[PDB]
Amino acid sequence: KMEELFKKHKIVAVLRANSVEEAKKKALAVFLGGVHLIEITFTVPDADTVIKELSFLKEMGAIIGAGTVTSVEQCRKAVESGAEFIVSPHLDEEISQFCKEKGVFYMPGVMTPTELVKAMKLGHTILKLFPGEVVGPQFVKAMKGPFPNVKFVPTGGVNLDNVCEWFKAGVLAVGVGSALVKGTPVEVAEKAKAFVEKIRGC
Amino acid sequence: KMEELFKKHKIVAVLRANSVEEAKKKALAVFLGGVHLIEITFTVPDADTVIKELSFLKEMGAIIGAGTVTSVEQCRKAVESGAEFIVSPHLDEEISQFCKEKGVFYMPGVMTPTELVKAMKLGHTILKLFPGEVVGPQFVKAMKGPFPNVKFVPTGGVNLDNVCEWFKAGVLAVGVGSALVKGTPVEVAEKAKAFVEKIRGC
Amino acid sequence: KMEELFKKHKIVAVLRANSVEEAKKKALAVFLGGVHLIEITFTVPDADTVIKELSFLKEMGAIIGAGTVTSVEQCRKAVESGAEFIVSPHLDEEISQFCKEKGVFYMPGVMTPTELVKAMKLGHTILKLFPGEVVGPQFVKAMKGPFPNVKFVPTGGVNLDNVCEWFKAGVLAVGVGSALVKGTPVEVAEKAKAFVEKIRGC
Amino acid sequence: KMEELFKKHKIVAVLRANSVEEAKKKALAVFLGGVHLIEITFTVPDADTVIKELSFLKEMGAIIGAGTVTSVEQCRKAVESGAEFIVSPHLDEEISQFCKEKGVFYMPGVMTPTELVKAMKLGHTILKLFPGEVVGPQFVKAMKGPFPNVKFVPTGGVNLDNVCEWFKAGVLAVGVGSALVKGTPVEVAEKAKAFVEKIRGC
Repeated sequence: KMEELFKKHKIVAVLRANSVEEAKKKALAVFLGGVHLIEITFTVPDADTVIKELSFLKEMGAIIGAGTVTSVEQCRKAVESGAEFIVSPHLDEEISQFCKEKGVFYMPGVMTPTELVKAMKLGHTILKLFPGEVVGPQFVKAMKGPFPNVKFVPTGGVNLDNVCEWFKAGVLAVGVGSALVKGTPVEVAEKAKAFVEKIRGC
Repeated sequence: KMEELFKKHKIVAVLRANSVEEAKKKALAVFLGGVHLIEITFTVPDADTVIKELSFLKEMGAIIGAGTVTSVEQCRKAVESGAEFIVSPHLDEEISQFCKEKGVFYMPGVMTPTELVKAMKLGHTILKLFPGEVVGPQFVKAMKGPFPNVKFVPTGGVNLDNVCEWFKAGVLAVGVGSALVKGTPVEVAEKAKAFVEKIRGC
Repeated sequence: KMEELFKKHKIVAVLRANSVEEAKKKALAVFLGGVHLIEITFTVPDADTVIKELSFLKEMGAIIGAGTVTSVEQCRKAVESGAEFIVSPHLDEEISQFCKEKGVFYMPGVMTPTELVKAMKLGHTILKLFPGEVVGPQFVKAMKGPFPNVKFVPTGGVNLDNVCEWFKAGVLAVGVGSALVKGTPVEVAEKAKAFVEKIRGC
Repeated sequence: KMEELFKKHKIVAVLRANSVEEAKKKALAVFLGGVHLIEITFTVPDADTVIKELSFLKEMGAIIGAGTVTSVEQCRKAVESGAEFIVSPHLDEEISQFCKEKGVFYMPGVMTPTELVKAMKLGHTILKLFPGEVVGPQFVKAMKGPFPNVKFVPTGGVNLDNVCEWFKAGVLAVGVGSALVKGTPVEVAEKAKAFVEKIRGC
């Protein structure tokens, strides 16, 4: 199901913000603009509370998860507050195990073939590729040779000009942060619309 | 307090929509764009439910009321569901009385000097002027002579080109429907921003 | 049935005249030119007699009513003489009640949202909008928002150049006086033809 | 007699002012410039006193009345202080009744056919049309059809450029406020002269 949602929606908003209020307003902006997968990063103050207060959007079909999860303690709080998926920038064995026992989808970040293989050995085949702006579509195309059955969701630098190249390389979905989320609510809702159209357009 | 909120915010979104979902999305759009006074009209299907489901926005400082209230039964449902103010297109003695006993702010609509005077005799000095596009700023300026202490909130045709003329005529706030609310969520949030700036700009 | 006739014919001749003879000749002119709904106003001398003497045109499918009805005494005479519908420039509670008991269609005139609402509370949803030249199509479009289920028949200034705008605004039918009825019998019969064609043409 | 005075003089100065002294000086200015019908509005501070202190001008043929009368208490004070006629912006049943018992001419304001008819049912055939700038000569011409025996005295926006159009539409007299009364005493006396000449000129 987690796989199937990424496949269908193709875009996850990676939401960094300086306050609970800003984070909630941007999550609403993004949703109102057609982005259903919303990742509340743990760099948001009280990211816990934000996920809990957005829980009602689930009734409107939003899928609210947590990102920048770097300890099992953070993972527990996110899940306790209703996170439907966990994302980290790195591969965390302890978070992998906790999410396995808890029955919650975890997408670890990876940057190398060795990291990729370790993640596969922990049962993962959908991987966050981070930072995408460093490793690029080139990396995604290179992995298709030896690891035809791994799929990536790049985060980092994905924007309006390159989103289609990423999909050409073979990515499953993209995670979009500052290109989507930075600005005012109005600007964010609008940029949300543009990304959906640009993605549909390819 | 009701007076003071109109005075401070200067704009009320008059929200007509074909569904609960559309109405809620537009109310969020408008709020995200800086409009704090939100009038859910009773032409919205299940307008009751929409007001109740937006009740949480009150915690973010939104002021949610009901419009197009044409019977005391509708008035009761709106108040029961958390409406902070009641608006009608016409002057309704029965709704006036109910709102007086219930202690809820009622803004009846008026179009003539005789209607105005009847409303004043029922204790009202803040009046909806409807339809504003028929009677215009001219009407507001004409009323200043004989009725210096009446203040109007015009609804009907208020838009980006004429909003400043209305404020020049002496209105207390404006109620904006289709110029603000029509379109998609993204377009509405954006038009919301434009109205706030244009109003500040005068 | 009354609703359905307005809907089908779309035009009511509002017949003012200085004599019984002039009124009858103009009603025949109009009918001969394709206008089936004929409103004999009570400003016609012996308007009573005119309605009675046109009673035979009912056998040819004419629908003869009375207009400018301002008292229940006038209403009684019109109904007694065979009026199939009653029209007034204003909203009259006493005429509303009499027509309700008598089982005759009454179309009160209204000019404001408050008047409109009072008429609805008296059971009316088809309203004469008068004077149309003051309030315009703009008023009809403005009412669609809050009162989607009210339909108007404007009287006042409707002519060959604006009849289609009125229908664009959402009116149910139009009442046409001087643009149709003024002139000689021959000119009236001809103008009747032009209005039917112009209305069909939109 | 009240009718006959309006008919003869054709213009009533509608006098708004910020003080007793300003109001008296403007009433003298206007009279000195040929305007015999003077309406002291109740928005003038101590409008009561102004009417009483102008009582002597009655000996010079001035006709001093009261305007912007909105309660029976105000009506009583005006009559007690020598008002020869009462004007209101709206139709007031309570003021109608009081003026009927007291034997003083009352001219209610009306804006719609329904208001007009109610006023006629209360015994009035000379009506203030207010606000004239909203409803225009068009409204006066429209009323001639159904209500040939009603006569209007428009107040609101009447000026040097449009006064003759109003008389062309069929008005009985005009009520002129700011176009006549605003400015200094000298300017007012002069504008008074211009209106009389312009009216005579049509």
